[PDB]
Amino acid sequence: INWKGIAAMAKKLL
Repeated sequence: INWKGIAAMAKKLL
């Protein structure tokens, strides 16, 4: 539920 902590976090960060 968050395209900024998933499409940018786990996707880029994690």
